[PDB]
Amino acid sequence: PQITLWQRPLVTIKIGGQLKEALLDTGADDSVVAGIELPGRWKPKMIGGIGGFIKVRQYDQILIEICGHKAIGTVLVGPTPVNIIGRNLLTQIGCTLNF
Amino acid sequence: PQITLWQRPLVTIKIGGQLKEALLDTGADDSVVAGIELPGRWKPKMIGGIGGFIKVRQYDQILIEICGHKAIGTVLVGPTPVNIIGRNLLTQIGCTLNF
Ligand SMILES: CC(C)[C@H](NC(=O)[C@H](Cc1ccccc1)C[C@H](O)[C@H](Cc1ccccc1)NC(=O)OC(C)(C)C)c1ncc[nH]1
Repeated sequence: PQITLWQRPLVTIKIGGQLKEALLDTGADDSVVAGIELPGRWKPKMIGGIGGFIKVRQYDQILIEICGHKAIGTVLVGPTPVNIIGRNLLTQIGCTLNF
Repeated sequence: PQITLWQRPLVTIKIGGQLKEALLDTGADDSVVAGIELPGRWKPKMIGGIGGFIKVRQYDQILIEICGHKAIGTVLVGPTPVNIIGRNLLTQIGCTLNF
């Protein structure tokens, strides 16, 4: 759908059987979700934002349903304030920026 | 323009005479630019992403030109890693998220 940006572009995601709300974030290369039990292995990764870096866990091949659209990609789990759906998932659901 | 998100959505800005590139960011409420000299007065405000809060200087009524589209809003000047054009400016240039 066409999302206007007057309010925060929050969407509902279904990941690992858990229902959560997440931000459609064009300034995020990677998607980082906090507080979800995700099974399997992980590699260390450190991602940077404004104010610095945080250490998260890189989980691969995780299925995500972002507003009823299916995608499989990389999900970082760790200390974020808000759940971020970054470009690595936004491309799969065919999300574009228009103006 | 229609921007696909396979590459970072970097766009040209003309702010207070200085030319710079800035990332169109749906996940940013505010706009923050690094390195520019800006006219006038400012209040303190601290803003925070993942990682932490940082101290920025907020100047209101700044004329910024985002890819030939002119807009006036609050620009925060502080040590950011990349320049961010947040939703407060994205709404004025008519930016919408589509899928
Ligand atoms: C992995 C994501 C988290 C990260 N992106 C961000 O942090 C981007 C900007 C950025 C890109 C590249 C380098 C530095 C900063 C900012 C995010 O959109 C964050 C998401 C967020 C919102 C609210 C609370 C906490 C986090 N927004 C944000 O920082 O907004 C403000 C208004 C504070 C500038 C990123 N993109 C590329 C590399 N790292």
